[PDB]
Amino acid sequence: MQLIDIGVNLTNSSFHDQQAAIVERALEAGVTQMLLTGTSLAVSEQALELCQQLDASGAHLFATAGVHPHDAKAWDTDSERQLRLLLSEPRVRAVGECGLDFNRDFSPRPLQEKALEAQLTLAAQLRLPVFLHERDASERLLAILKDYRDHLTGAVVHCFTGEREALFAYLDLDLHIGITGWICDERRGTHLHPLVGNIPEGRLMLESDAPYLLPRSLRPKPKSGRNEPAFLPEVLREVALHRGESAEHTAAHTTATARDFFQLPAENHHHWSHPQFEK
Ligand SMILES: [Zn+2]
Repeated sequence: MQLIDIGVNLTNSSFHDQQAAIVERALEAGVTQMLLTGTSLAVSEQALELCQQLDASGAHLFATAGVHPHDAKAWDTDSERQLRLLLSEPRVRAVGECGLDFNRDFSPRPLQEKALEAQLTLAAQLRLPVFLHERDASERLLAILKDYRDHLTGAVVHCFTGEREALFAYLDLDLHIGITGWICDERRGTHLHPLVGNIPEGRLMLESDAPYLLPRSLRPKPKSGRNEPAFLPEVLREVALHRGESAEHTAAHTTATARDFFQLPAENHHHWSHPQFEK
């Protein structure tokens, strides 16, 4: 039962340089490949450097490069050029995380749109798929994508949390959908239960978004409250259940989808990497 975690924020400070153990626990749990998410030029560089530092063969760790809407305001005159270079690294497999977040509004909206469009333009010219974030902005995101979609090899709406109409609109644009532990959240994720089954096989992928979105049904829960990619099987369990399919079958098809979407290569216990009650 191999799984692929399409979005790990493995450079996060909150991991306090314990990425090696985190990766070891993931592999041991059968999460055999992971996409390390870039959220700014600096964090995209660090994500790539982590792939290089931890995984010399290029079998397990890959990166995305992009600028997140929270950080769109840092998009500047040298951004396009630096990102184009980073994207041409072979371990870098997608453009993103990029998109729109009108809930937080941590960058002005026009600056968000500007950064998004420049990244979609790069994705189109470089023939790389897009890793999208959207929150309270489905209407703007759909309008923007309309002019790009025909020119993209593909795009995923990562960590989809919205309602039926938004889902079907994304599906109608032929977008992939990524599902996280938000689905295990009894307070805000139950509305996904009737929806996950509408995502065709071949368009559904899974992701932890670690350290965020620790599945609320997990046990034992880490005292830190940090999510990690080894907890992805709890997401698989819940997604399989509401799709009415075996865990083995959901695992198989999401993994095949992710391999294709990111162009990943085919397949082929330690005590130090399982500290108990870690800070
Ligand atoms: Zn996101």
